Amino acid sequence: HPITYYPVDTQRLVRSNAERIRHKPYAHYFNPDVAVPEEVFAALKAPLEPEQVLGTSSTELNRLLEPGYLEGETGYCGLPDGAGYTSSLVRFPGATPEMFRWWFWWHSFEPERYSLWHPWCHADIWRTPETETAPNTDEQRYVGSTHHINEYIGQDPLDIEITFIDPARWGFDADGFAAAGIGAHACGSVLMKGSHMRLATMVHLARITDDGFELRSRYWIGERQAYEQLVHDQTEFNHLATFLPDIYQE
Amino acid sequence: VHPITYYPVDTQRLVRSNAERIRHKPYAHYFNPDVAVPEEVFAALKAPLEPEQVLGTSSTELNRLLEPGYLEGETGYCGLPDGAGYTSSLVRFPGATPEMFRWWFWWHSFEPERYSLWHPWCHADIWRTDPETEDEQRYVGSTHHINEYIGQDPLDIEITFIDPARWGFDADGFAAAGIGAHACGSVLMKGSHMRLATMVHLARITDDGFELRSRYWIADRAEPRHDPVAGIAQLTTVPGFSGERQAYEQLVHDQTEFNHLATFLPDIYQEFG
Amino acid sequence: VHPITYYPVDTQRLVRSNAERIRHKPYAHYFNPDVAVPEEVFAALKAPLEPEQVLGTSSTELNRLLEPGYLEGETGYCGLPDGAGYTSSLVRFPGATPEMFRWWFWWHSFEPERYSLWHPWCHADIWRTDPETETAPNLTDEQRYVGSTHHINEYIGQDPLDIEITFIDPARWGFDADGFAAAGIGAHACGSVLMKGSHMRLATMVHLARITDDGFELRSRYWIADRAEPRHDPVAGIAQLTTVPGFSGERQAYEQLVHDQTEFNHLATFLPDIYQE
Amino acid sequence: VHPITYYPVDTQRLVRSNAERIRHKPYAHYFNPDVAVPEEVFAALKAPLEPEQVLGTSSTELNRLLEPGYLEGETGYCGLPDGAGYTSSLVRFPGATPEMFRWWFWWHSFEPERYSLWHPWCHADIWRTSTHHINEYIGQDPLDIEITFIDPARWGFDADGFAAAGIGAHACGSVLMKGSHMRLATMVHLARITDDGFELRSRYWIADRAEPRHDPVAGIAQLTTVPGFSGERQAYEQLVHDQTEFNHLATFLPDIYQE
Ligand SMILES: CC(=O)c1c(O)cc(O)cc1O
Repeated sequence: HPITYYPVDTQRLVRSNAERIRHKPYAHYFNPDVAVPEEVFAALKAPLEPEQVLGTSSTELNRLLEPGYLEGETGYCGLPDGAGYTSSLVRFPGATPEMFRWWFWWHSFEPERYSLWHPWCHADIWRTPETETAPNTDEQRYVGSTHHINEYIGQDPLDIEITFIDPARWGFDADGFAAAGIGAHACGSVLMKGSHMRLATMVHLARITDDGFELRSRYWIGERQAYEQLVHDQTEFNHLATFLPDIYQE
Repeated sequence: VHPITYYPVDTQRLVRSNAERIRHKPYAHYFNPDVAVPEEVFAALKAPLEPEQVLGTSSTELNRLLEPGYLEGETGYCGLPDGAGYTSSLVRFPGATPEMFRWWFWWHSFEPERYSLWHPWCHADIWRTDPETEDEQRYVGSTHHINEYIGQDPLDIEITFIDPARWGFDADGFAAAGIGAHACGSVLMKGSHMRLATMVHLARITDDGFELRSRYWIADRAEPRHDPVAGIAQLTTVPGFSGERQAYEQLVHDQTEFNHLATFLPDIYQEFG
Repeated sequence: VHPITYYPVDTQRLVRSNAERIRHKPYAHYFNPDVAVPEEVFAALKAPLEPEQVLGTSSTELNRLLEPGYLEGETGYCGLPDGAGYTSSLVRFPGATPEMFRWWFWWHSFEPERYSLWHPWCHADIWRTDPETETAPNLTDEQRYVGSTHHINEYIGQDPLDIEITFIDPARWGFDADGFAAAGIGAHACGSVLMKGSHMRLATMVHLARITDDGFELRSRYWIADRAEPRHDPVAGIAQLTTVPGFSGERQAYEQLVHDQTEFNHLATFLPDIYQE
Repeated sequence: VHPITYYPVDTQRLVRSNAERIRHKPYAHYFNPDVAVPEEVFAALKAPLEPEQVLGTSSTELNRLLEPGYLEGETGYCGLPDGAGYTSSLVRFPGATPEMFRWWFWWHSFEPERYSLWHPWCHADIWRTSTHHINEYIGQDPLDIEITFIDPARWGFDADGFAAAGIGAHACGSVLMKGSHMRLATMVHLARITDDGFELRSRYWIADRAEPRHDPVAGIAQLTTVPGFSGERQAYEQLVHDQTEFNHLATFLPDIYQE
């Protein structure tokens, strides 16, 4: 189902994104059409129950390594204090997790590449560039790096910084990833520019499936922010799934 | 289910050693110390079986396990007249298949850490003389050399699995009876070779998955369809040994670890089978 | 709460003989074999206390129990350096008053069947040689057990034990007994637990009932197989229990923890009713 | 956090007598001799502030304490030109509120045992007939002092700006010696609201010439005239004293305020 709500400022951004990407060789992947799968619609209408929230203890994070699904794979809710939580499953048919690793460095070296991923919300990305072409591993081209991002989440533009970390630092059983079909990850702290206020802890796990892979994402963020993040994640990662294999191939 | 409320002091140390050494194993996240037993077996924890409810070891008696439905005393324990003991234990495995049980019974035996997943508190060690052997052929005929707690103290035991036909089971009739897996064998004390148990595990297909029906004849006089082993004493001759108490320990032990296994067997089979 | 999942085989017989014996007693309807322990003590059943969490038996250490709030390791067990053991156990008695506890500690002691109410699985027998004390006029609740010796047969583990408990004035051990009321301590049951015959020390035992808004809380301490009664010399001629072949202070302390949590939580379920009746 | 490594010998005796005195008081539970200092002030313990880091006592200077954020030298000590001393001290009170601090500054004053909780080692006596007549150690020797608290505006603080500046409590006073009336300190305690509770920003002008917005008192010499007296040393003693007793109060103020 096509998205029915486009914040006014993103309506401007999609047009300026379209214009500046015109003559890039990956321009033909730029497509504003965004939609969310019928399977997630209920999650758009009702918050998760506190018995569907995953904790951040070593034990709870490693439950994601279990085959099959946990409760509340896709949804959002407010938490104790004004904190927030977001969960989101997105399927990537015809893709492999290696493509997800490659994507998470490749997009980060040009704002126009970043804009492919969410034409409406992605305004700017920068990194402080030798890493793109340094001789010799996909993970080594973004893990341990900081992505400076300017994007819309909801109506609000944000200026944030994401540093990607070895999942082991959070107590993930990294040695168990391969057996569990987890071929990619992207985990990090989301911090505000300047203030360095923590905004979210974020996990993205790419797990091999029969059809390709599936992306399982968790955000520990207020209640509003978690809802915007749910919409954001479903929108941009479903969008990425429509061209990731083709753009990886090319 | 109700959490276990009693953890012998030595096992409290073992569960921590086990947690430590299993770090960085690919199956580490299946290590979970939380153990419990289902409400439906609580009566069996509180009173022994009656003599009438004890299954014998003749071919006729063993083959009653192939009958549809259930027998008297599917779960319980009691002492037997010669100081021996008896344990029966039914454990449900929703979402699993007998194939998974067959797999588990060889796979776990090649690393102590795998063995520890099954009973985090009580399983200390396992080895076999044929590590080359890495479903039935992969554990039947094999001996598992085990160190584990079944009560307060660590035991060194040797479990050799056999073809159930050797004991008079209608092995041909297993398929028709819904028995898709079996693990039957003798449990001997390391060193003395004294018989700790004749042991039967039968996995019967159910609508939800399968159910494990287990029988143990503790400190018995002889392997089924055999003479007692000449020159080796019955375990009941050991001063201070109680077959009744040991049967109770085995009941608690079986219910604890096989219910534990039921909570992750389908998943770990998917990952590693 | 969570139901007990382990019943030693001899106690499975005992609960049945206890049920039979108590029939036609006036208090028979208080007999209930169902036993359970609170979620909050489960961590204590799974790992020992650290040595820093262990209270000593010096007067200064004992009187720490009068401090408001809690100490480290209110519930737990551990082994001690030279074969001895230690048990602490906190049990809540919602809806009860310390007076009921003083009453209970004499009232149960004059009939084995009353004693069986308390731990249906483990309590086999009790006797005292001053039966007159039960009905003597004008005695306080405390006067009816402090100074008395209870001869007890019970399970604290797999096997029956014959023990003798003599209840003392806590002042004898250096407790600021005159300061109990100010500290909200409304009842006590303290004494030495000795083995029948040998008179070896099985435990130095402290039970303090401290007033709460909900009722009271029972704070218990056991120093298992220790060498002397507090403020007293070791008794000449009698070996420490740790000298017995096969005795484990550590294991005994674990049994005492399970035993205390089981029976005092059980007592909490009916103490206010039986006191009322 | 690091335990104090230095206990003057008289205070070793005093923490004991305090321990005995308080035994059967309702609040005896809050008596704890353990005292420590946060890692962050350790630099302040090893070198004096520079002159540029000293706050003055004019209305504009005092009101700089209302400015958001921090000033130069939030924690430290130094000697001043006329032989006087200066102490600044920031102490965090996580879990607490300014109202608790207000409550404390009158509550403690009516029983010597209550005052004892605050600094177990140095606090010996207090009474009233506000003016607090105190016996305590701020150094090696027992001092008989008289602390009288005033309305901040009398020193020229922007009282109407306190709320907007997060200042939920204050305790400003003159500290005088018993008998001689010599001036030991001009003292300011400001409790500023923070995310985790509040922070106490203290300023002392030690052995100073005059109360703010006052002349010196006629016929009474400045304490800097006493033969063996050093404003510099006293300011260091006051820094240690302030960091010790206020970090200590922080460990039990919310609890004791509840009770
Ligand atoms: C009896 C028991 O504890 C047991 C068992 O029934 C099967 C097995 O493969 C290993 C074991 O240690």
